[PDB]
Amino acid sequence: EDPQLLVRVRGGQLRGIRLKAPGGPVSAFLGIPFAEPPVGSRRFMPPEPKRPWSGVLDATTFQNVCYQYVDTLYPGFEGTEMWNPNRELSEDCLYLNVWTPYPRPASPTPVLIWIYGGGFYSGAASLDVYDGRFLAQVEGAVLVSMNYRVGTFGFLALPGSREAPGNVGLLDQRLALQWVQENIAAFGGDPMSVTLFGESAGAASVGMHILSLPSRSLFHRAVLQSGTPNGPWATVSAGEARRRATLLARLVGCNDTELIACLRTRPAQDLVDHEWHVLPQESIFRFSFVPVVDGDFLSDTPEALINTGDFQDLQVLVGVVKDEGSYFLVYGVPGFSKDNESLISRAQFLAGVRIGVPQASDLAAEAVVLHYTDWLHPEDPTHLRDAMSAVVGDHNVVCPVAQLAGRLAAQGARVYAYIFEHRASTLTWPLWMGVPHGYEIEFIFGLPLDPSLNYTTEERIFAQRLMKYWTNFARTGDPNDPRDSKSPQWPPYTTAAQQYVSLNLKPLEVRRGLRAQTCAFWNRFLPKLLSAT
Amino acid sequence: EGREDPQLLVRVRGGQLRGIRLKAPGGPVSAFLGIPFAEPPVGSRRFMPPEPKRPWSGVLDATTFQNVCYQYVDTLYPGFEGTEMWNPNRELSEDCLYLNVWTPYPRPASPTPVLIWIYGGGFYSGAASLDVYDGRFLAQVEGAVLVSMNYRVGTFGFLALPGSREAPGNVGLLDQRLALQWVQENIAAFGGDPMSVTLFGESAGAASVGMHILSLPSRSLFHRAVLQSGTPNGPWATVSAGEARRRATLLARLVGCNDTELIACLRTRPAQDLVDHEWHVLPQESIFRFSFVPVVDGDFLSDTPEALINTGDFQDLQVLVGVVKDEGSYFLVYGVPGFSKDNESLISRAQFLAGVRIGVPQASDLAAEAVVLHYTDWLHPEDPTHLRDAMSAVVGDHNVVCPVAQLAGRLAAQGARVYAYIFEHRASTLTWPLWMGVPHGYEIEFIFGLPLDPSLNYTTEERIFAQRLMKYWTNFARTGDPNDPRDSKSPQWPPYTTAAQQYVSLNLKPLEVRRGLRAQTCAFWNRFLPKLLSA
Ligand SMILES: *[C@@H]1O[C@H](CO)[C@@H](O)[C@H](O)[C@H]1NC(C)=O
Ligand SMILES: *[C@@H]1O[C@H](CO)[C@@H](O)[C@H](O)[C@H]1NC(C)=O
Ligand SMILES: *[C@@H]1O[C@H](CO)[C@@H](O)[C@H](O)[C@H]1NC(C)=O
Repeated sequence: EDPQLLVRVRGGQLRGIRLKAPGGPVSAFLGIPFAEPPVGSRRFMPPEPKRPWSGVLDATTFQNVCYQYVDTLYPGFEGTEMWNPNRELSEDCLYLNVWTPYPRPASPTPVLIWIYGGGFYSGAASLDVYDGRFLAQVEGAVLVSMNYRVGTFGFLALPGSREAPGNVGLLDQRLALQWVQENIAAFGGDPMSVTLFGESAGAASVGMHILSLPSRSLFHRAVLQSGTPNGPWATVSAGEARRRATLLARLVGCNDTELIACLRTRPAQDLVDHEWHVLPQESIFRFSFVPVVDGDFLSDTPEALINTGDFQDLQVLVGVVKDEGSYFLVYGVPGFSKDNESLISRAQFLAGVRIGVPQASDLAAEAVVLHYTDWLHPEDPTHLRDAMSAVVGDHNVVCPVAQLAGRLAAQGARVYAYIFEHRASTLTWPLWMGVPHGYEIEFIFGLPLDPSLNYTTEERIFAQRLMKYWTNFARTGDPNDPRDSKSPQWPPYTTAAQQYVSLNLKPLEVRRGLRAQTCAFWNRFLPKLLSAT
Repeated sequence: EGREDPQLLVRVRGGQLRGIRLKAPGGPVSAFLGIPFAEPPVGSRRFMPPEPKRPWSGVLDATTFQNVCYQYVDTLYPGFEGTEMWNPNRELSEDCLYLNVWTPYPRPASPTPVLIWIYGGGFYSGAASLDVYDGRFLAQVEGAVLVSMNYRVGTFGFLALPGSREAPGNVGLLDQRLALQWVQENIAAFGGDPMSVTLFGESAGAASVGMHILSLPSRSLFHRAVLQSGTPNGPWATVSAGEARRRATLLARLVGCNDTELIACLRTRPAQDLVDHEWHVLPQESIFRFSFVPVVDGDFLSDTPEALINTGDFQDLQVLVGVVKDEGSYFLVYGVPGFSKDNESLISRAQFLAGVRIGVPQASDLAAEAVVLHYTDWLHPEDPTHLRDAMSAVVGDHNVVCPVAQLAGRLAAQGARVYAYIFEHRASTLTWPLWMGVPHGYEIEFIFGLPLDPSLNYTTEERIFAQRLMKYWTNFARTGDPNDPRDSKSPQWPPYTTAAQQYVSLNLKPLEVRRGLRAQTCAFWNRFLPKLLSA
């Protein structure tokens, strides 16, 4: 028995496994339960703390993936499959993972907590691109990731009800955060230095923890990659949630109590079968069961909360990739496919816009088309295709991020912002998709450091830079290297100068204004136009 | 006659004329100035269509400019050349329907292409006798025959009670039309070719040229057209019948006045009383808006200019159109607070929003917001230099650049041959401040060739530049193409098309071809704004 691999937590004893990273061993404790399985009558309910166990719990392997829809658009294609569950599906899924240096840190070490994305309907902490061994080995970090309930299981809500209050998937995350506070010291983690980071719906989750008081004592700094709590997809009102839940119940053949009781009799796959059928419009970048503005977890809309919050003791790193919108086009916009160059017509552009901005009035959709049309080349299919991608990325990610960065900075937060512009040499999606949503993650987690993965040498060097910025940020709230002169420094994002940096193979370059003109259209004009209808 | 110069005696349909020999830098020219082309539109003829001048006896002296049509006189900056050069330079009178002819001396032996100038001035001012419209240089250097006419402006030319017999509207345009008919009948007496007539005008004169293109009875009176910084479409050049009726009747009230009775009472009023109140009838505080302009009467204009350029067939037409680099700037000192010729006019964000309401006076609150959001620099939203230049651009784009873009595109799509330009050289002799850039109206002195006059103090390069522009304009008049055939070396001026949207820059450097005339911004003005203000 390796003493490094044996740990006592409040619930009892755990046995981890020694893993191999390129530069040395790491200790991994995988599949640690942090909650009572949310099964049977506990479906849709807030999580409860895991009961203590006897003997030594085996934590040498990843646990089950929370029950979820599985992407089958391109069967066996690497680009889709790498996001799909890589362990058995189960509602019994509330487990977390810890990687630490081997031997375990002599002094309390900064902790990073990862929260996966996947539209709040999918994802798992066990995916290869979330492998924490590189950050632990190279940077001596303690890295944590948890599973949380997705889809109906995590976010179906009859607001006001006792038994389906909503946001229970965010409560799972929070319970894992509490677990880190109470237990991470046993692994050598420093509970007084905890940084949340996440991507897409994971980033929106992080933002929701920033905006919800009981979460605030559980972390100190946050990183939001390609996602925000504000914006068009990350939340629904109480009314729309109630509507969606009642429709789903109707669809599976199901007095909130009676309705929820009947939903609890249904096999998991029956719920998943109908989950996509409750969206009000044909759309992309829209998800059926997401966090709900409940007046509890979220005391108000994220927009209202970022406008009035006090964020003076907060540091945040936020950013986007160069082509946020591109991969969403192939899941519902006619004319777009991964298997050709997706050269679309003007008609397909206008139709694409109604799907990418499903909430738009005729006039709003016209404003969008006119803004994104290149009037020198109004019919050029290459411009129209790239414009369609920009519409989706700007509306769903870039402009919401620019808005959040500006509000946080105006309200006293220390903010750093980036645009990630390197396309992985190993990417299997076609060239026209550019640097797609999600494809910065492998570099931040340090996967290029594994020779067997076939990244280039420049990519290994680049990944090492990114691991440094992220862990520097975790340690200090500043991604700049504490020692090491030779610039250029990454300056804070401010409302005055709006500075951000490009992350690519070349040295940091500083830019000003994150799509400032176009985001002014989305953030300032669109709302008025929509209200005026 | 007996000892008079034999080259200066000419007969026209109405009688004999005696002209005068003028000195141009390169040699003499013939001028016949103050030729009546209509009965004086005075007394009971005020507000009425012009009647053709009745023959006179003896030799009419045509050696000096005639009266300027009664009009408001600009007094914002007293004694300042920048405003004075546009002011009347002959006596104001309702008896003002006269035209002017310059020709080579001695007169051309074979029929020469004719250029006809129609001045601007917002349809409320202007005169064919201003120094900047002097035809002697074009006549002398290019051998052109040049005509310019006075037409009624303000209430006298444009006050309308649509449907009445006594004040049908558009009579200033009918004054112009009558001058064009006069050219058809008489210009051959001067060596001019009635089968080659090119209209050109600036601002309201350009809008006028546009209206002759759109009005069938004018179409037989000219062959080609040049529109400088103005268009018949757009927000200022026409009013609906309803709005014209409303303005005429408010004006009648203001001066103490059944259409027949109202109009008869207006006819008893002193010309100057009409002028003193004309500005009081605009529906909002504004700039680049004028009280009495062409009206959509269903007669001269059978429909709005926008509809007529949308559905017209313009296959037999060649058109040259363009704009100066800073159309909007000088309009800002006549009514946007924060703006002045005498300082840098750095304004605040608040003054920008207020200026937008004045510059787009028809805008709803949301439309105004769209304009502000579009023109704001979101990296420097409060920067006074950017706000100042953005205010200028709002005014220039809304009133001139985008209406021109819309016109060029429609004309081309519908068969016309179109050439487009942007004029970018600021006269070295300009008295307006630098921040105004290359302001509205300041290409004119170059087209007419004033820099050839040594006493005007233009630079040598400006002299050469002026000669190039005279050439482009006269080549265009002669053949419908600004390019010189006997010179394939010089860069070519390609036609404007919907596909490529080419236009050229006019400056001291050789022609440079550019693409898209403020294409993104003009899509906002021409496609989106209309939909936004309906909603
Ligand atoms: C690319 O593939 C899609 C899906 O089959 C097809 O509809 C489209 O026509 C192809 N390319 C284009 C944009 O024509
Ligand atoms: C320029 O002059 C005008 C009128 O005198 C004035 O309103 C404006 O404030 C001045 N601008 C500045 C900044 O001096
Ligand atoms: C031209 O230059 C001369 C020499 O200084 C000057 O006396 C004259 O006033 C100038 N003319 C004009 C129109 O400015």
